[PDB]
Amino acid sequence: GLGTARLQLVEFSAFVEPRHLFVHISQLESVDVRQIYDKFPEKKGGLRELYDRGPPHAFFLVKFWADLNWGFYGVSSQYESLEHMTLTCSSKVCSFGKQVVEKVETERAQLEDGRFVYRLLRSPMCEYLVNFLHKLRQLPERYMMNSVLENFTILQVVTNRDTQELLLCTAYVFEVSTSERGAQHHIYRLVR
Ligand SMILES: CCCCCCCCCCCCCC(=O)O
Repeated sequence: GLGTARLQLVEFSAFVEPRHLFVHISQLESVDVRQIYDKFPEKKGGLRELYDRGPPHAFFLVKFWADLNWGFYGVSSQYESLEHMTLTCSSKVCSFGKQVVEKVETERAQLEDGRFVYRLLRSPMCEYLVNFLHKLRQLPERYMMNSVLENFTILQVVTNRDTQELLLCTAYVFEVSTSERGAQHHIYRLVR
């Protein structure tokens, strides 16, 4: 699914524990990266610029329909591969196409059941987002939450620390769901 031969996403979740899950991927249609250029900055570490440098098959889009219907605020991600690597993981939160947060983290492979796992677990969600979410959930209507969320996106770049090569670049876009329907996601490939 979300993956190359070199690196695959296995789980991604953002949550609040008193455990509520805003989003959750547990583990394909195309989309033209040009469609979403204005949703991320034009600067260095910009989506157009990244996609230029390649490689094209490393770039994905997740659309999330999140659950704001509910503390410790955390982000748990887990990747896997067959090669032993050290990862640089860069998450950039963007608001109206401006980068407002960059979080840079590192994770060395751990051997388990004959593959290498990379566990970035219960990382504390930055306070920009915790505050943002507290506000967002005050809103009286879903359609108002989606309006606000049309201007909010996240870009995650995962690179081989030692070689500097891109392994994965994921663009995330957001709406809210009803609690009836629950959290949902749709993974796409980015093409050009
Ligand atoms: C609108 C619902 C958004 C909730 C999900 C959060 C998105 C994933 C977290 C991005 C990476 C963490 C960034 C950081 O807090 O430093």
